[PDB]
Amino acid sequence: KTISFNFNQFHQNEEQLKLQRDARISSNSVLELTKVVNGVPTWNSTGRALYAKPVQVWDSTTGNVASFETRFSFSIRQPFPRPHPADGLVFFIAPPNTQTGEGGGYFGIYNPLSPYPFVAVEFDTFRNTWDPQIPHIGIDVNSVISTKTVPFTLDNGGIANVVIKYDASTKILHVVLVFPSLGTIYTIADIVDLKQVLPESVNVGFSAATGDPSGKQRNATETHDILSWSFSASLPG
Amino acid sequence: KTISFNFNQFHQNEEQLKLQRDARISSNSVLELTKVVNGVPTWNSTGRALYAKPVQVWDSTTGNVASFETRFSFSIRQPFPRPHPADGLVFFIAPPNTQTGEGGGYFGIYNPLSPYPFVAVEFDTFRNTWDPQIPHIGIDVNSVISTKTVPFTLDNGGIANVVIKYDASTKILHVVLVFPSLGTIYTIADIVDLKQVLPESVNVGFSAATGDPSGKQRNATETHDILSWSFSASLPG
Ligand SMILES: *[C@@H]1O[C@H](CO)[C@@H](O[C@@H]2O[C@H](CO)[C@@H](O)[C@H](O)[C@H]2NC(C)=O)[C@H](O[C@@H]2O[C@@H](C)[C@@H](O)[C@@H](O)[C@@H]2O)[C@H]1NC(C)=O
Ligand SMILES: *[C@@H]1O[C@H](CO)[C@@H](O[C@@H]2O[C@H](CO)[C@@H](O)[C@H](O)[C@H]2NC(C)=O)[C@H](O[C@@H]2O[C@@H](C)[C@@H](O)[C@@H](O)[C@@H]2O)[C@H]1NC(C)=O
Ligand SMILES: *[C@@H]1O[C@H](CO)[C@@H](O)[C@H](O[C@@H]2O[C@@H](C)[C@@H](O)[C@@H](O)[C@@H]2O)[C@H]1NC(C)=O
Ligand SMILES: *[C@@H]1O[C@H](CO)[C@@H](O)[C@H](O[C@@H]2O[C@@H](C)[C@@H](O)[C@@H](O)[C@@H]2O)[C@H]1NC(C)=O
Ligand SMILES: OC[C@H]1O[C@H](OC[C@H]2O[C@@H](O)[C@H](O)[C@@H](O)[C@@H]2O)[C@H](O)[C@@H](O)[C@H]1O
Ligand SMILES: OC[C@H]1O[C@H](OC[C@H]2O[C@@H](O)[C@H](O)[C@@H](O)[C@@H]2O)[C@H](O)[C@@H](O)[C@H]1O
Ligand SMILES: [Ca+2]
Ligand SMILES: [Ca+2]
Ligand SMILES: [Mn+2]
Ligand SMILES: [Mn+2]
Repeated sequence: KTISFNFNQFHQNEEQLKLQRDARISSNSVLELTKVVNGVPTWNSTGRALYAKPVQVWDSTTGNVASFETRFSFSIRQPFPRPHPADGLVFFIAPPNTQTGEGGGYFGIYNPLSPYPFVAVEFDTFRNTWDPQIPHIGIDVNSVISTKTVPFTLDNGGIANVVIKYDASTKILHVVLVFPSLGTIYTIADIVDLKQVLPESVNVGFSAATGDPSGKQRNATETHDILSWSFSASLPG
Repeated sequence: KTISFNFNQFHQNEEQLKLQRDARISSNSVLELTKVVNGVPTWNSTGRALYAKPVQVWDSTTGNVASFETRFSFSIRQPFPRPHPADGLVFFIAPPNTQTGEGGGYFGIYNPLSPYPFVAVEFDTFRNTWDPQIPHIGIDVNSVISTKTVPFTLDNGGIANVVIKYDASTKILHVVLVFPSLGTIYTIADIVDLKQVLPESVNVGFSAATGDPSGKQRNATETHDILSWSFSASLPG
């Protein structure tokens, strides 16, 4: 029961996507998760983008869980080096029809006053009390406190290619981050049992957030643009 | 406990390498695993390169197994498209002081008359009776019949960047293959328990092989050059 799709660019007001909060599609077709005005990224911003149709990751009847592969390119430009950019972006899987969560270090996927389960791969740029040095790739399950973490050096404003893959048979979720201009490769993997954390049908998308006002630092910001995206899932049941 | 090494290029008569059979270091500093004469790759060739000192992947005392990361660049040039190039190169871990094994589809690591255990990541270019379509990346444990396999399109004579990583905690062995000139990314991962297949101390290196004479095809050949190599392992024990 293979479901797939592929965006090589985002057309003005896509009918296939659900934009939430600050998330919007620029004129030259890039998906801007967080707010940016007159070419400058703003603080206190939060946006999500979900694929309109829900996907089935597992079937209670057969018991089978799906295997999927997703690839996307993103770009994070950090105009203000000091004191520290924030907060990063995540690719995530959550239950259908959920609301944007807390911003800042929560990327907009975690909501303390009404937590919903989720699996996410984060590209963290700000170091919270629970974070290892940044920037880092992290694998998150129901929490923003990563199970596994790996550090990476960002290519400011450059392009990044990400490949996230999940094998239902081995339950291995491996992610690859490549910065073509620098020729650097970062890899990370962990075991995650989707069947054990998520409902049969879920939503897949991105979420990002800039510096929280409580930090009292307007320079705590950056862009979180998604250039293209393809997803593919195969449920044998 | 940490051991590591890096090779930005290879020197003629490198003291920390162990060249075996056809393996030799070219003047312009590349490591040629298989024979190549007058700029042309020969058939019936087999060569290996091992890191001189042995590495400890696990400690029987504490029971701890090591985590390691290795990165290398290689290049495979296929001068003769038809009838078929052969056979490929592999990165491998084996017991200390082993002799080159059978050539051809065995890459020089498997010896039917005296099989020794080994873990290897293969870059297979010839399709044997036990192979899926080629070329393909495969994860091998004690056998040349891969546990997991993924197909990839080679960049003839181009450069390839490989990243192999192993987490002792999850027992996940993930490999990434990137062809910078084409911008393609191939990923594969599987669970391997080193402690269960290998001795406490091992040797790490490369091995490659060109077409076997029994195939009666001199065009069954290609180059197997390693351009650079870095290795790092950690044993909390
Ligand atoms: C917020 O980012 C601004 C641009 O990155 C910083 O301003 C720049 O600061 C440089 C030295 O830090 C200075 O040479 C530049 O001329 C100046 N450029 C701009 C766009 O004003 C700013 O730095 C601090 O605050 C500003 C207002 C100045 O007073 C600087 O001297 C300060 O270092 C950054 N502010 C923060 C939150 O640190
Ligand atoms: C082994 O590789 C050789 C070099 O690529 C092949 O020769 C080339 O074959 C082409 C077609 O296969 C032909 O257009 C080229 O002119 C030729 N190049 C030269 C001068 O060597 C060789 O091909 C065999 O020999 C040629 C003359 C034809 O009879 C082909 O049909 C033959 O396959 C390759 N031999 C094998 C075993 O495939
Ligand atoms: C962060 O964004 C929210 C939503 O756009 C704004 O309401 C915040 O503005 C501040 O709070 C509101 C209620 C209002 O009092 C306004 O004047 C405040 O500036 C904004 N936070 C900040 C501090 O910019
Ligand atoms: C393949 O290479 C090995 C070692 O490099 C040779 O020993 C093989 O055999 C030798 O060459 C053949 C032609 C024959 O003369 C034999 O007596 C030699 O031992 C070689 N095989 C081939 C076909 O080249
Ligand atoms: O300013 C950006 C930052 O603000 C929030 O947290 C501020 C943070 O400041 C640090 O210096 C302190 O150590 C820490 O305790 C405070 O929480 C926000 O949580 C963070 O994600 C980011 O927006
Ligand atoms: O030609 C190079 C090739 O030689 C051996 O395999 C030959 C192969 O020929 C096929 O036609 C048959 O179907 C198969 O049974 C034979 O094995 C060698 O084993 C292989 O790795 C490669 O070098
Ligand atoms: Ca953070
Ligand atoms: Ca083969
Ligand atoms: Mn984090
Ligand atoms: Mn194979």
